[PDB]
Amino acid sequence: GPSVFLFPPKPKDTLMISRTPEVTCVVVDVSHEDPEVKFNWYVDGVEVHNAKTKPREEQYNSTYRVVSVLTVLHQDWLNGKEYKCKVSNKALPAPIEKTISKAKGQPREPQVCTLPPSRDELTKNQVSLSCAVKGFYPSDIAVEWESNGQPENNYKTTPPVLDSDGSFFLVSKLTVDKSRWQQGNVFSCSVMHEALHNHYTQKSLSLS
Amino acid sequence: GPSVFLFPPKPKDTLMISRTPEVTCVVVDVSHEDPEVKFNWYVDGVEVHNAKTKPREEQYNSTYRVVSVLTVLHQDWLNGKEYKCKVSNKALPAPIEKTISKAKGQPREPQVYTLPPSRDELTKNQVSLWCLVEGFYPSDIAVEWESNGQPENNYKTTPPVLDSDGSFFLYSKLTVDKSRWQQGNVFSCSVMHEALHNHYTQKSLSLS
Ligand SMILES: *[C@@H]1O[C@H](CO[C@@H]2O[C@@H](C)[C@@H](O)[C@@H](O)[C@@H]2O)[C@@H](O[C@@H]2O[C@H](CO)[C@@H](O[C@@H]3O[C@H](CO[C@H]4O[C@H](CO)[C@@H](O)[C@H](O)[C@@H]4O[C@@H]4O[C@H](CO)[C@@H](O[C@@H]5O[C@H](CO)[C@H](O)[C@H](O)[C@H]5O)[C@H](O)[C@H]4NC(C)=O)[C@@H](O)[C@H](O[C@H]4O[C@H](CO)[C@@H](O)[C@H](O)[C@@H]4O)[C@@H]3O)[C@H](O)[C@H]2NC(C)=O)[C@H](O)[C@H]1NC(C)=O
Ligand SMILES: *[C@@H]1O[C@H](CO[C@@H]2O[C@@H](C)[C@@H](O)[C@@H](O)[C@@H]2O)[C@@H](O[C@@H]2O[C@H](CO)[C@@H](O[C@@H]3O[C@H](CO[C@H]4O[C@H](CO)[C@@H](O)[C@H](O)[C@@H]4O[C@@H]4O[C@H](CO)[C@@H](O[C@@H]5O[C@H](CO)[C@H](O)[C@H](O)[C@H]5O)[C@H](O)[C@H]4NC(C)=O)[C@@H](O)[C@H](O[C@H]4O[C@H](CO)[C@@H](O)[C@H](O)[C@@H]4O)[C@@H]3O)[C@H](O)[C@H]2NC(C)=O)[C@H](O)[C@H]1NC(C)=O
Repeated sequence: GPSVFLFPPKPKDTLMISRTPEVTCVVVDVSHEDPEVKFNWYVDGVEVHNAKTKPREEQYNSTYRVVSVLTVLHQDWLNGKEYKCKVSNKALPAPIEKTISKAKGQPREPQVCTLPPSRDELTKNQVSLSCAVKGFYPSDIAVEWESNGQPENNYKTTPPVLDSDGSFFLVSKLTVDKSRWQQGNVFSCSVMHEALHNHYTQKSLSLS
Repeated sequence: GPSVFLFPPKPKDTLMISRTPEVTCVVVDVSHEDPEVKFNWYVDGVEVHNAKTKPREEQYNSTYRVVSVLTVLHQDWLNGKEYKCKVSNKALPAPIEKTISKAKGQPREPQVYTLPPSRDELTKNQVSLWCLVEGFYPSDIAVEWESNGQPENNYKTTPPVLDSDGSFFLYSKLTVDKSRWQQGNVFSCSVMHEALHNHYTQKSLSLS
């Protein structure tokens, strides 16, 4: 029988009005037999009609894969609406239903703090700048660095970590050339989270 | 039939000579029809005979659980020797063999940096002290906080994060009363890792 995998939007997509959050319903192991696949979509049990389904695509294992994509309204996802994908196929005993929704829990607003390099590390070639984000809930969050109007990619961010008070924290470490910090370039940590005003805050850091 | 799980020593136990590192071989789903389990232990393929096996213990699913514990020599573990557990049971077609050893790879020394709280934060009643540990390999590590020789264990530490040069980093966040910080008490981050001199370093942090 076919199997169904239901995927959520990316957090950043739900937090920025100009992005396009989508829920993706993927069906695999569709037979030659019985290649017809029907999608029904429901939001809080109410059927919706505007999903965009793709033609089936045969895989190297001689089975078909078919994807239906539902664009969601940012505020619907953030308000906890439940998205159900129902998949019908003649080779199935009964239609398969999957339902997905945003992580639950009372939201808590992240506090964001930039931390300059240790004075030990000024003799290293590069320095590490630190963006600590603490006290947030739920754990879905996006953290990004930039400078002079361009993204700075040479960073890594820890997973969210459950703190003692039940909130999450993480740290993002941006590595830059020392000269470039000496220089006095300003670096900025952008944080996107449902519990922030405008779902966005930025903190900047430069040599003092 | 039964399942076997093989667990390494704690990092701290392998790194401090006074402590006692053990490898633990756990057998679950030992049924009453076949309750007798044989453990054969090997170090680099050579059988050793000093493991201690402890009385089988009856779980709430009525099945059993038998545990053998092998004491390891610190330098054997650190030099990459392989520890093999072989579990023999009547119910089992052939004995199950599990092998474990230290995480492989060329060691790299942790760089340890303490970062004071952000000024932003001085308005709460608690402050966050950070201990940034970067550039280390393998990921086995222990990170602890103390003040005046005593454990401060009101802290949380991120998991190791694979960094863009293939080494690891993490942060440990210690939360303390603002008063303790304001009054100048000294706090210390201690790190234990195989690539450190004496497997140990400490870095302290205080207000001017
Ligand atoms: C026949 O072949 C098919 C097709 O496979 C391909 O072709 C074959 C011939 C080989 O060449 C394969 O190597 C090829 O890939 C096989 O189909 C596979 O079946 C698996 C089940 O049997 C299924 O496993 C499940 O995978 C889930 C994760 O899927 C993610 O991540 C993987 C990488 O790990 C990636 O390959 C998948 O495509 C999928 O990727 C995500 O897709 C979603 C939807 O597009 C993305 O979300 C969207 O992203 C956009 C932006 O891009 C936007 O934000 C939207 O808002 C958002 O919705 C998402 O970004 C992608 N992520 C990544 C990282 O890429 C697992 O979660 C799942 O686990 C669950 O179930 C397990 C049991 O099955 C449990 O153990 C577990 O606990 C979980 O509950 C499964 O592991 C494969 O995904 C599926 N492959 C594809 C391509 O569909 C088929 O199996 C095979 N049949 C036979 C008989 O051999
Ligand atoms: C009947 O019941 C038993 C017992 O069930 C428990 O008790 C009952 C009363 C209920 O409460 C249950 O809910 C309880 O679980 C069932 O036994 C279980 O079988 C599972 C297999 O089906 C097995 O899953 C595997 O777990 C591995 C990790 O186990 C860790 O962590 C869990 C907690 O997350 C813990 O339950 C285990 O005890 C074990 O804990 C470690 O123990 C070692 C050994 O002592 C510790 O290491 C030693 O510690 C000492 C100090 O204590 C000292 O430091 C030594 O130096 C050191 O050696 C270690 O500290 C403990 N770690 C932690 C984190 O606690 C997984 O890794 C494994 O995954 C692997 O396989 C997967 C696929 O199978 C893969 O995804 C993956 O990649 C891995 O390869 C499995 O998931 C359960 O552990 C096991 N539970 C116990 C207690 O043994 C039994 O199955 C059930 N029967 C039936 C029919 O259901």
